[PDB]
Amino acid sequence: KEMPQPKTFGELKNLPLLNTDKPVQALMKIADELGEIFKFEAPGRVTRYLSSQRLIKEACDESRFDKNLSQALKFVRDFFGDGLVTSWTHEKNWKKAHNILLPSFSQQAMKGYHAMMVDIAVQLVQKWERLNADEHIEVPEDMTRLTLDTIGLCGFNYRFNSFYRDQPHPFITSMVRALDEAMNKLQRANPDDPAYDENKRQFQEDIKVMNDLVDKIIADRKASSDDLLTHMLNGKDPETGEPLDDENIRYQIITFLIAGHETTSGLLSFALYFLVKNPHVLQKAAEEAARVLVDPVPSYKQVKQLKYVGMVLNEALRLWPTAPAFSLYAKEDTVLGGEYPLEKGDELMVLIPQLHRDKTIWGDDVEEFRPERFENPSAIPQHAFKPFGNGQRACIGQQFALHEATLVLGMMLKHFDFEDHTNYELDIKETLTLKPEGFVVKAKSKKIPL
Ligand code: HEM
Ligand SMILES: COc1ccc2nc(SCc3ncc(C)c(OC)c3C)[nH]c2c1
Repeated sequence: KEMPQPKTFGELKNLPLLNTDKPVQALMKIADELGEIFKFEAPGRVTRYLSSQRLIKEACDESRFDKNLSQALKFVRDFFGDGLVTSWTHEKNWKKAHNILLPSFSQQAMKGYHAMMVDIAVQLVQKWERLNADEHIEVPEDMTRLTLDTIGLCGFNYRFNSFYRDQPHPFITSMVRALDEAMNKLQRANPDDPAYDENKRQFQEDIKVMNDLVDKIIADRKASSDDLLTHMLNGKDPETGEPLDDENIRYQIITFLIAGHETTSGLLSFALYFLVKNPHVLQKAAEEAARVLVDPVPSYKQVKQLKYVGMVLNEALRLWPTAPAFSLYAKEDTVLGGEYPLEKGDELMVLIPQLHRDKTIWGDDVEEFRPERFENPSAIPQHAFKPFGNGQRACIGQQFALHEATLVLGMMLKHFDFEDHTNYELDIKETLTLKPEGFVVKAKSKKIPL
């Protein structure tokens, strides 16, 4: 078959279609019009957008396709380096860091992180317990305070103290602006035009703010734990026996500070959004939290018991996966779906929110929020649900994210009743990652002691 392709702009091919603040949402509307696969061309490059489980299940065969750096990831690599997110599977520092840092996500490590996650969660709850009755909550802003602080503490034994700040933390502000710039660069035909000189200076300034904080964290540890930073500094790869060098360490710290909170803030924000928009689901979730979290602070085992909360989080990741794309390349010539021949090196993009709206998998109710879809993972076809990527390049933090989000959402639902007081209209801000923008609620304390 000849694959469909959205509208073109002469020598610019499809590139001007990314001239939007909301490119993933634009691509989804394209996929709506064109179907399970379309070509996307730009000067000097081509990729193919996949949206069906039918095709994506083939793309997830690691014998045929390896992780690719998308254009977006290539631009992020300017500050993520060859850390785990942005390294090719075949670069020595991928498997070496993977082997050295994977012990930081063992169940043993997770049990040990639990107390420090509670420390941040309690801070969130006390903030909300302390608001006057006229006040409201800025949801993605507070979920970023929580999630940044959690990775800072658990990962690095470092306190960002975001709840002691009325503006976002400076690290956040620079992070957002760096991700924004990377996103905006996707549409630039002439990236070296002098009209982009200020963007470039701004980008280098934001990358410096981030690296200055890495330096503080590294200096704090040298002056001072068994955590992610301990493994980075002292850990030895069993295969090669070497430790990470200093350059890679720095890339890994910035990688983990960003990738280990931004998307979890998004998830928590979407989940609360869907709960306030779906009162019967909120009741059921709140019923579980009340039944399970019987102690003044949750235990590790209790968070593991919050099954339905877990399902709410998975359903929120189904509709709005917060890292909404990943990319693959063909390891050899191969044919996709019996219909689309690919050559070695051809690029694919998995459009995750559109995969997760495949009516052949989920049914016709795909836009509805129904956590019960997730009651039994065996009843879901292979590769239908991919918010955490695929295979040996899958998200290393998945359990850390989901434990944190399940603990915090559980406490939220135990401690407060929530009101969508403004009848908020979903507005999804894109910074490569996805988050509701301007989402606000009021929270009425149930007055249960902490
Ligand atoms: C809901 C939250 C999260 C989502 C939706 C998310 C999603 C993803 C996805 C889609 C990938 C694959 C990227 C690709 O194939 O190019 C990825 C990889 C990665 N994630 Fe996550 N993630 C989350 C949370 C976390 C957290 C909390 C951490 C750290 C504690 C983390 C660390 C990483 C790392 C290091 C990789 C690269 C792994 C490798 O290739 O070796 N993520 N994640
Ligand atoms: C058109 O090209 C695009 C557009 C938006 C996109 N958003 C993404 S999200 C890709 C991604 N995945 C995983 C992690 C861990 C990560 O760092 C937090 C990022 C940026 N990729 C895109 C590619």
